[PDB]
Amino acid sequence: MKGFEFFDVTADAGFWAYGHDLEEVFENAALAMFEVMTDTSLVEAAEERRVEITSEDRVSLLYDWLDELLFIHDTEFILFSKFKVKIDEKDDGLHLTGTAMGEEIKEGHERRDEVKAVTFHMMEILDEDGLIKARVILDL
Repeated sequence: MKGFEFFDVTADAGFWAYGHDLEEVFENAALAMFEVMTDTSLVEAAEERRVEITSEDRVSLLYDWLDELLFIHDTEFILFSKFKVKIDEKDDGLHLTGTAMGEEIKEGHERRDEVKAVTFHMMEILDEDGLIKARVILDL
């Protein structure tokens, strides 16, 4: 039911996300960081944002999906964020569309884990029994 599992790394920390339709794993990846970076369990959704991505290797979509979250995070460091993803196979490549809601940072934001950056932590998507799983490790 969780669909997410994290391992204990020294310096970095990577979480495992599960899918359901490919798009499921990608958006689930963002929750891994947020769930530990803060406590969204309190904020509903005051704002909404959409992101677009172009991939051509599936596995890379994850590497570029979360990395995209890294930049926007500071562009709007918010306590809570919903994850929705859209994957469309282009005339040959791949496209990723994700939505985020709940933007409103407070003076005393709830911080849990501390990540200095995301360095090719794993960003690998493994499929088991037809299910997709993603791996994202974060820098100390």
